[PDB]
Amino acid sequence: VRPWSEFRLTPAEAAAAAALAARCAQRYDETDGPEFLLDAPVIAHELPRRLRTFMARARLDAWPHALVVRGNPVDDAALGSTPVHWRTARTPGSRPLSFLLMLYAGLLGDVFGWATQQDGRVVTDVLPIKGGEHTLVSSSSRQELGWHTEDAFSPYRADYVGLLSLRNPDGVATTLAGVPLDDLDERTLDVLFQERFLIRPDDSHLQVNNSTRVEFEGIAQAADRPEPVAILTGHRAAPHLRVDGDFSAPAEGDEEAAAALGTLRKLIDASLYELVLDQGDVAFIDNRRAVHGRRAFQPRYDGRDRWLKRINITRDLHRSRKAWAGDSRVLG
Ligand SMILES: N=C(N)NCC[C@H](O)[C@H](N)C(=O)O
Ligand SMILES: NC(=[NH2+])NCCC[C@H](N)C(=O)O
Ligand SMILES: [Fe+2]
Repeated sequence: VRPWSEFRLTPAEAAAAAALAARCAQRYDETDGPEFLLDAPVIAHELPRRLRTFMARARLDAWPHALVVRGNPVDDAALGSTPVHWRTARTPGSRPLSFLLMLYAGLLGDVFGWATQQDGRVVTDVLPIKGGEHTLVSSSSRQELGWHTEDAFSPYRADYVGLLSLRNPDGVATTLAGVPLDDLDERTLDVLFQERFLIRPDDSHLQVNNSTRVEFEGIAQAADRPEPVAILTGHRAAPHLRVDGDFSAPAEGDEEAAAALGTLRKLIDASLYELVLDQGDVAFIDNRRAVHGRRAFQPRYDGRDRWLKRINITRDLHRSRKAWAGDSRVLG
């Protein structure tokens, strides 16, 4: 038994999916281009039927923290070395796999990026950056990436975060936890449902973590003057979750809120579990049901470091209309 839902491709299914992604990579200039963004969800209809059935059904299940698809082939020789920075990470060897991620994602929802993260790319990169080992972003290594709701600070945060493992030779675990409903007392639960918490943008939205405009103003506003929000929403018997283990704080001087958040931190720490994304595995983490992070690891810096492609997915792009930054697919 697992807290996520898992699908394993047969070799024939995996080869068919790879061939579809390869054909897309031949026919379109880039994954993030307007043309492929529009076409991917319809092209995805040509993926193996058993996979389409899994994605359609598993998304509607009440319980999973993630949907995990195993068994996509990745040839390290074709892939080439792990890039030294996300800027240079759109390598030809990784290009078909980026298209593949986009196709799988298009079965689940509308993909988007952030003006203030990796130059507004929709398909982004997770890899260790030398000098960045002890940061709070996904290019860390030696310091554990603490558990978080992705883009907790924002009302426009993803419903699902997709991760495709290009390589992970040493088996470094992603971490996950759901709401600790078996342990939260009613009074604590009640407080977590009230708008008594602060949650600021994480460091990935800082200018220092993009390349050499206006959307950074909103990040500054969210950091300097966060509005109180709830941590839990929806059904008390199955809440949705919005929290950042580093950055969540109580509203100013609200000691009851503080106690509830402290209790939540302890209970999530105690229930955190591991999911290892081996080479070729894809996970779609349910960003309303679960927090996620990544274990500490010693980076290699020898060309074979752990490397993921990543994508944000919303069920409804129109929900973020306000934040459409001169187009609907890059937000700020
Ligand atoms: N480290 C914490 N607690 N939160 C922010 C980390 C996020 O995963 C961020 N989007 C990143 O990619 O670095
Ligand atoms: N949304 C679009 N305009 N799609 C068509 C773009 C052309 C692309 N090379 C193709 O194979 O179709
Ligand atoms: Fe994350």
